[PDB]
Formats: sequence, C-alpha cells, structure tokens
Amino acid sequence: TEQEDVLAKELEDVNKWGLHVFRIAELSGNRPLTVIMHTIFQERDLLKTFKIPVDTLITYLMTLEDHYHADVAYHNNIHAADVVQSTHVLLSTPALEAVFTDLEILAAIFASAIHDVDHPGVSNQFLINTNSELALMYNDSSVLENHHLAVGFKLLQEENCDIFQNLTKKQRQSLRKMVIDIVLATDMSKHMNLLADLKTMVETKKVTSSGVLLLDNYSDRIQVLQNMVHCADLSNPTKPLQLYRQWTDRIMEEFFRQGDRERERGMEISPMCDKHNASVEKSQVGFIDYIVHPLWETWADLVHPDAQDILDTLEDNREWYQSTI
Ligand SMILES: COc1c(OCc2ccc(F)cc2)cc2oc3cc4c(c(OC/C=C\C(=O)O)c3c(=O)c2c1CC=C(C)C)C=CC(C)(C)O4
Ligand SMILES: [Mg+2]
Ligand SMILES: [Zn+2]
Repeated sequence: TEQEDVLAKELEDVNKWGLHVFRIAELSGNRPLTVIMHTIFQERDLLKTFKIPVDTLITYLMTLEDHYHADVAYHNNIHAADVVQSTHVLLSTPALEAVFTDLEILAAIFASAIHDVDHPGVSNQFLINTNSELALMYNDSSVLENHHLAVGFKLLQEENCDIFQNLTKKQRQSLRKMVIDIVLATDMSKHMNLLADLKTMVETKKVTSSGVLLLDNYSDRIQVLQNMVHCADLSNPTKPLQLYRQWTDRIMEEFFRQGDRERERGMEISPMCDKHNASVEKSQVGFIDYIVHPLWETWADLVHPDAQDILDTLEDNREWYQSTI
C-alpha cells in the first residue's frame, strides 16, 4: 500500500533522536514496537549475525507488543518502542564505537523492548502498599522489573517465538544475565545508586588510542549499558517539545488514575498523583532539576561531546516549562 510507504519513509529517521514515535504508532497500526525493533535489527544486521529467522522475530515482537497494556497511558508499547529506539541511537554514539560486542548490543536492545512489558500503570510502591499478588510474589523487591523480565523471557517459549534459538548455549547464558542485570537496573529506587556509580566512572574515565571509551571488565561494561537504558527510559524531557508534552500528558493521566485509587482506598496519595492538588509544570521542572538533568549531564560527560545537542534540548524544555509557571 501507500500507507506502508509513508511508514517506510518515517522509519528512515530510526537513527535520529526525536523520531516521531507517535506517528509511527499511527502509521504502523499500533505496532511501533514491532516495526521499530524490526527496523533496528535490520539496520544493525542482527538477523544475519545471530541467524534470527525473520518470521520468528516478527511473531515474538507482536506477542511481546501484545503483552503491553494498550489501556495504560504511559507504560505501554509506545513507551517500549521509544526506549528501544533511544537506546539504539545511544549505542551509536562516537565515544562508544566498537566498544560493545554484537551480543551486548543485542542484550541492550532486547532489554529495552521488554523493559516494561505488562506494566499495569501503577508504581512498585502502590503495588507494595496494596498487598498485590505481584508484591507477594516478588517480596516487595524490584516487583515490576522482575515481572517484566519474567514475562519477556517466558514469551520466547511461545510457538515460533524463540528469537534466540540459534545462539550457542554460552551466548544464551551471557545474554540472559546481561538482560536481567539491565532491566533490574531500571527500578526507579536504584537511580541514586546508579547515578553515583556513573559519576565515579566519569571521574575516573579512560579512553583508548582511538578516543573511544575504555571498559576492561564486565562490571564497567554492564554498568554503562544499565545507565544507557535508564537514560533512554528518562529521555522524554530530552526530546523535541511536541513529543515531550504528550509524554507528560500520558504520565499525568497514569499518575492521576493511581491517585484516585489511592484516595478511594483511604491511602495517602502519592507524589504527583493528586489531581486536586497537582502542579504539572512545576513537577516537570522539579523532576528535571533533581533527576533527569543530573542524570543526563553525567551521561553527557561520559560521552562528551556527543550528547551536547540532547542536553541542550533538555535545558530548553526545562526553560520552557519553567516559563509557564
Ligand atoms: C517517587 O519518585 C518520583 C517522583 O517523585 C516526586 C518528585 C517530583 C519532583 C521532583 F523534583 C522529585 C520528585 C516523581 C516522578 O516523576 C515522573 C515524571 C515523569 C516520568 C516519570 O517516570 C519515569 C520514566 C519512565 C518510566 O517510569 O518508565 C516520573 C517518575 O518516575 C517519578 C518518580 C520516580 C522516579 C525516579 C527516578 C526516582 C516519565 C515521564 C515524564 C518525564 C513526562 O515525567
Ligand atoms: Mg519500568
Ligand atoms: Zn520505562
């Protein structure tokens, strides 16, 4: 059709920060995760490298996409698609050229795709406070993030879904470990510790003779990939404003809906979740000043100057939201 050529044209931007991911969700028939993952796998030659049969890739991607909730405004398949594509661009940065194996690239991108699957649109703390089945199963520790990993790996077992069927045993074992390490690190309560280790690596940075970042050991390697996917997760305020604003609209609907459940249950309402006492603009500014900018400023230092434009957009968007109060 012609509609698929409009999508093919939009998928030419897959290597650019600020891809119009909502448009790709429209043109793909609510399949952004599938088409962006497929496009990225092609672009990085991962199907040939890992002997992934193309029909197995599509079947798994669609089943994965299916297990994101379409009735959750933020933590859905579009967010998933966005984090995948943002990680993809972050992998491409000059300061990281030829740093990561094809297996590590594969783990980072797969982790990003599964990283929020079957998110119910409420927080870990809500799930703990309400004595949810999820919290009971995972003993109040990385409750959502454990669940995303369990669902993401378990779907590889569905008919014609094992996109890793042609990896060696040791490649599967290494990848499984790296993916778990990555997604468990997206637990928001780990951000401070994650950023502290990132600062320390920035303060003791070492580059090779090609001016490219030097990582001697699994600990440093996995930690860079953990922060990379965490940054991609918290990248909405680094995007062009017309994108950023829709992500704000979507997170506040989710947060407001959680607050209405907290309120009905007699609970104290979570930060930013009270629709009767909200301050969306001041919260975005606060969230950038205390969380997103300290994080992205540190990442920008790690890959300096590759990330300068991304950080400038972040600063402009913070200025814009500030100007509305
Ligand atoms: C309880 O702690 C807080 C928090 O406290 C209140 C607060 C207020 C002002 C402050 F300055 C400091 C704290 C405020 C938060 O505000 C948010 C706003 C967001 C997005 C968020 O989701 C994370 C992104 C991806 C994903 O969840 O998948 C959050 C949070 O998760 C979040 C958290 C937890 C996250 C930590 C790192 C600690 C996503 C999209 C956009 C960018 C549009 O706006
Ligand atoms: Mg998450
Ligand atoms: Zn996320």
